[PDB]
Amino acid sequence: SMLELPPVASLKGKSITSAEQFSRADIYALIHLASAMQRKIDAGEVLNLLQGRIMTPLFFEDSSRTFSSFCAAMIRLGGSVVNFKVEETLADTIRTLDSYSDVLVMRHPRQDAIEEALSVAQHPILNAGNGAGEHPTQALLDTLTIHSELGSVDGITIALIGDLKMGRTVHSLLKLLVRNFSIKCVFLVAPDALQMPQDVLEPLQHEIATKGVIIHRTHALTDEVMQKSDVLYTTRLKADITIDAARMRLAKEKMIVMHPLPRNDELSTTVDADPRAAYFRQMRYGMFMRMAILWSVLA
Amino acid sequence: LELPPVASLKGKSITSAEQFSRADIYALIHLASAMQRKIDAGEVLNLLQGRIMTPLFFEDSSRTFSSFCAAMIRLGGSVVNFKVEETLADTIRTLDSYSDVLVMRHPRQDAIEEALSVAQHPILNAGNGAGEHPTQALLDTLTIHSELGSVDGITIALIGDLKMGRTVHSLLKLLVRNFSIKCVFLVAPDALQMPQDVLEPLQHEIATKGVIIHRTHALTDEVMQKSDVLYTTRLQKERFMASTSDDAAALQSFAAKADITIDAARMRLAKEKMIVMHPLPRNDELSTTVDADPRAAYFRQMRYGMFMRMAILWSVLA
Amino acid sequence: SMLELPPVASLKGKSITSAEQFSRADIYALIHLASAMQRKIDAGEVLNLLQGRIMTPLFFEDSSRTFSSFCAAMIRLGGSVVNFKVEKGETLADTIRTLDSYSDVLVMRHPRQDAIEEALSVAQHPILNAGNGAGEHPTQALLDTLTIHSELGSVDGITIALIGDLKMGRTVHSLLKLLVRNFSIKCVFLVAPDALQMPQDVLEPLQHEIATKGVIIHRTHALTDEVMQKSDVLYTTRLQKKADITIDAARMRLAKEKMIVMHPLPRNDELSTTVDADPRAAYFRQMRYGMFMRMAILWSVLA
Ligand SMILES: N[C@@H](CC(=O)O)C(=O)O
Repeated sequence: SMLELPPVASLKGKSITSAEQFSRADIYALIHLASAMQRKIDAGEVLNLLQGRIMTPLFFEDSSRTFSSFCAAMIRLGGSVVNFKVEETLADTIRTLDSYSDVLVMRHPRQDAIEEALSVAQHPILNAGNGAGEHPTQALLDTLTIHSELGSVDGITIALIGDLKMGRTVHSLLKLLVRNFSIKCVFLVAPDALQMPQDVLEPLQHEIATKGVIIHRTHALTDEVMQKSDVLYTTRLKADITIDAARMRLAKEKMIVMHPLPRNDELSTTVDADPRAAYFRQMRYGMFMRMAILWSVLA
Repeated sequence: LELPPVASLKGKSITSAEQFSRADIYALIHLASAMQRKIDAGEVLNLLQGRIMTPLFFEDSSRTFSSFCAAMIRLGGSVVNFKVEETLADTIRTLDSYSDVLVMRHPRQDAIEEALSVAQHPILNAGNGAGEHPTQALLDTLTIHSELGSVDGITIALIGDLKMGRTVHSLLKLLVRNFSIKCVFLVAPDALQMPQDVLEPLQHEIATKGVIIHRTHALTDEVMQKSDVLYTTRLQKERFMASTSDDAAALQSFAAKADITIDAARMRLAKEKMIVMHPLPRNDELSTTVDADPRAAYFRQMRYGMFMRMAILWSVLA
Repeated sequence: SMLELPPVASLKGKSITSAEQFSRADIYALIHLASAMQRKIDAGEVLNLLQGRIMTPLFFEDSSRTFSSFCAAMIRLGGSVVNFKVEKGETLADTIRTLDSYSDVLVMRHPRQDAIEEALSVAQHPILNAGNGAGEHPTQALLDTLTIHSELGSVDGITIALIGDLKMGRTVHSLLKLLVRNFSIKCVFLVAPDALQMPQDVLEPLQHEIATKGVIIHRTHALTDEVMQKSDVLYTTRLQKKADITIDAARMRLAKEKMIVMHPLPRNDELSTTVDADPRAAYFRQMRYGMFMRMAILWSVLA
């Protein structure tokens, strides 16, 4: 194609650990790069941008969808993957990975493992999940999905639904959206015990007030949440937060249902055939955003 | 090119020996052989650069997935691993988001049809319970062709656990439907005999082509003297609930109710021009004493397997 | 290119099972090839030397470090890896024949010492021994020697301590053989209790080399001041899996200014993290030298 693939220069050589490290301009640059990669790959073009570069996982907890998304992205850039399964100190493991790798993709059940990893690593680390902390590449792919499906991120009303306390995806997404866009409204839908934590909401208070972002907490998918949301973004944790075909009769015509996956019965299979079910297409947007990120980091 | 893809396989899932015609089988054979000549001469092929194969192995066999991996790599393709360690449909959709071809192995026989109804890219059935193993039948037939020269006219013994042997299920279908086989010996204890749901759909073609079918429970002198191909198999213990008395009887019958071991002594009765085959892996049914015999084709079979898998992958994805 | 990256011709098509199979010339040829590989990879050059060739690991015991090192090395030569995992009653020989039907090279690690010889009797393609019980680890010995050469500038004339479980340690078995057979080693310290000492079946065959080059060998139970003061290389290993063998910042005050501490890894408390910031701590650099030595080996085997 006549499209080019300029890497996002601000990401060069950088570790990706938080949604906080991206500007609005970084995000759009990554969206447009991901979209151009999508067009080339879908036309059958073979990219050889990262020939001879190695990605290695550091997955102290398992996620085949995550791991495989990253490997596929690296491979479609012409890069290669070396496996390193854990089942020795984290520091020694990291130094070992650094001896042969160009980029590390780390997932860890401890939230602070990223900081320790960063202090010894010589190559960029991409955070693929640090306990209940963040999942910054998921936030970026989630935002690509919103943009590609609805045409706009500014002005949206989004429901964040499920285990908001322990959901690292909703943490990164709220941060990324509120910091960089003019979000109209965020419904935070969860049982009181699993509400969105204060250590996510407080740093955002200034931006929320300045931009006039409306935050409403509920413990249920009310008819209001269903009638006003452009995006229903749901996660694993009962009948009052479930999205099924019956509940979808209240939804706008123009909206999407998203879910980072895996799901349980908070997202019924009765929704899967609805055009508005975006949660499978989300994963494909995932591959392309990850391609954009990797190329930008390693260019 | 030297390597024209088999046009009828373009974009299609490979699930049963029944989907292939005689012409398809010969086109794949000649493509596999052409690939073998190029690979053995040291040529690098770049036909599937940028394409991804991924597993969907719900019973595992790093053994079988690795043979498909090697084929993909020798076509210039790439591999992404997926560990099943969530619904079957959601898993498929996940692999579909990033892959070009899925290679699926599953303990349930009906999981393939479920997969097919949600999958967007081709699925290669690498084994569905005691159902089928279609690519094994293709590579087996390539082996017969390359080693003996002709498939029509052969006398073939299918030996061992024919009840649970997905290999012999696929192979019997592929041979009877597409070739004129002289005689099939079904050599097994009664408890592990070839199932009715394989034999009955083939009854019309068996009759119409005048294929001789004989059941035995032993490698008798007649079987040893007449067979061009002795195709033997492992007892599928994984398919048997050891604790139940039915399954313990089926288990025991392999040694207790049949005389079916191939060793060097038994091979003194074989023809000069024949081959011994086994899909592998094996246990004691096929003695290591046979391995030195020039008629022992079961290692060469795996090499033919690589090239047949390359022929199939290139044809599916071209 | 035969100018920049000439393969070591002696290794063409050959399985690598023991440190004993290499000459001094082979080792320097591998060292110079490994350094040239390093220069190109570090400058960002992409190698296409082994495009279309397949390395298959066959690891009957785990080692993410040894496994990933070989995989990285194959990939950086442009080669490919088939990710076979061990874990129906299939034998070792049949597993080997299976991998052999589609591979160009096998990399085998196994808890039984004799498994390598059984594999070699059936394999048609070269097998690289990545560790055979308490026998040998020949590619570790090679990368260890590259590490010494590169860090200190010379292998001839060094004083080296081999520390830890010398009885069961496959890395120290291969290293001692490779060094004494092919270099004029000044002095070897074998630092271990008698129960875990260097085996007699490693020392006895080196008798001729020890006499002919006048190599000094002393046993100690502990890491004495003398060992610390005279050693150019301190090569340590896990004592189990730790009485008076620990290297820490305090012990290092006794070391020469110019020397290196090495460890094939993983480590327990025999090598304190307090040493990690020292310029003499070469045990992380050692792993990177490993990749490049494995590149020189793979290229030489398969060219
Ligand atoms: N490997 C073949 C035969 C066997 O396992 O015995 C199969 O997967 O069906």
